[PDB]
Amino acid sequence: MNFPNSTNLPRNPSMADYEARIFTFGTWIYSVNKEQLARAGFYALGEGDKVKCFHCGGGLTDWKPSEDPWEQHAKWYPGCKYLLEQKGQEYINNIHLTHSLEECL
Ligand SMILES: C[C@@H]1CN(CC(=O)N2CC(C)(C)c3ncc(Cc4ccc(F)cc4)cc32)[C@@H](CN2CCOC[C@H]2C)C[NH2+]1
Ligand code: NA
Ligand SMILES: [Zn+2]
Repeated sequence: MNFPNSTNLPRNPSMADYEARIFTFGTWIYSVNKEQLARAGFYALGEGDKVKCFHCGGGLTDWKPSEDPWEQHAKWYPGCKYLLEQKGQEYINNIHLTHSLEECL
């Protein structure tokens, strides 16, 4: 187990570009859209639907069609500086509140 990168510097600069990320997927059979994933800073590992964020290093799996890449990114890797850059702290807050509230019900 590795800690999430919370610095302003990407953990995997090889995957810093959208096109670089998109190449990793190949033919992608999974319920969640590869371009959507690549935009949320994810690249494929080639092991089921395992993705890793290029910046935080944060890893996700088992994508249900209801699950959103940016939402999941914020859920599991709230300290990601890439996430904060693209989405903003107001978005991130909303998502946390929504998830933390989802539990109540
Ligand atoms: C998209 C969504 C993700 N979600 C959480 C998830 O995928 N997380 C949460 C956690 C941070 C605990 C975690 N740690 C390891 C892996 C594995 C991994 C993947 C990529 C990789 F590069 C290296 C390792 C995944 C993972 C799914 C539900 N998860 C499925 C897994 O078991 C925990 C459960 C709650 C539902 N779908
Ligand atoms: Na592939
Ligand atoms: Zn990240």
